Amino acid sequence: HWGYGKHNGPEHWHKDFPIAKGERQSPVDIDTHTAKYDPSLKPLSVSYDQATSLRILNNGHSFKVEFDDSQDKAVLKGGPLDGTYRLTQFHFHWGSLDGQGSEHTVDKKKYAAELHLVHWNTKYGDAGKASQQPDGLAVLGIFLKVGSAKPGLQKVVDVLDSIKTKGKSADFTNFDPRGLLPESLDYWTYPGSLTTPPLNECVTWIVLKEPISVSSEQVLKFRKLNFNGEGEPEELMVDNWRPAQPLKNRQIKASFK
Ligand SMILES: NS(=O)(=O)c1c(F)c(F)cc(F)c1N[C@H]1C=CCc2ccccc21
Ligand SMILES: [Zn+2]
Repeated sequence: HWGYGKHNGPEHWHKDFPIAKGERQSPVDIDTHTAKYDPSLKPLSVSYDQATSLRILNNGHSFKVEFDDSQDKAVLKGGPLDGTYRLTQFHFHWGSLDGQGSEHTVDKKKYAAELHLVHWNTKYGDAGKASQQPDGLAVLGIFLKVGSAKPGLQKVVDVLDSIKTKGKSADFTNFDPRGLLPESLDYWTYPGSLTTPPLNECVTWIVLKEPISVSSEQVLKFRKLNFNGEGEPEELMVDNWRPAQPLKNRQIKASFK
């Protein structure tokens, strides 16, 4: 199936998913000098007070912390968005080395990892229906650099040994995603896509300028995960990032400067 290697990684995805060569693919390099400050953008509103995490899950490509999105709870609005987008899950992409791992880049800089908080536009009723619309999803992307530990991340890291392998899940309740946010909500935004198959062109990307710091020990725990299932040869889950794709007609807008 698809994955991140030589014979099934990103340069192969187009054969099963021809939109991989589409007009609004993600991620992209954010050229900060070219991004246009847009004084009409609004502050983002990230309203995570009542978020209810349910499970954390390893799917063989990443791991994802899930939320109960059956009620008007943890919502993203404002910024570039029209309407209300409800948080459904977050996940990460990361590298084998601290010098790579992010999907987006900033003036060609790669971060050690990238957090994706995925939200769906409530006007489409479900995340699945939302994924068929060109304004269906909004992903808040946050870069991770290696330095001091992020305390709010540790509950996630400490459960990973219980989900080492593809298909494992754990009861993951009362996790507060506010502990994963940097101080500043300054951002870049552009229209793009899922970064994994099926690569749907359904995402408004909102990429925060300010990275969070995680410790070397925290990211080493991500790198102990496996892309295989239990009882299969160990494949470390590392380098699960799609490289930057052509910007094509698009303009990246800045909320700041
Ligand atoms: N970056 S991503 O393509 O993985 C992503 C998006 F860009 C997006 F807009 C919505 C998503 F749900 C996902 N990630 C999930 C895709 C399938 C299930 C799964 C399992 C674990 C981690 C993430 C995801
Ligand atoms: Zn992602």
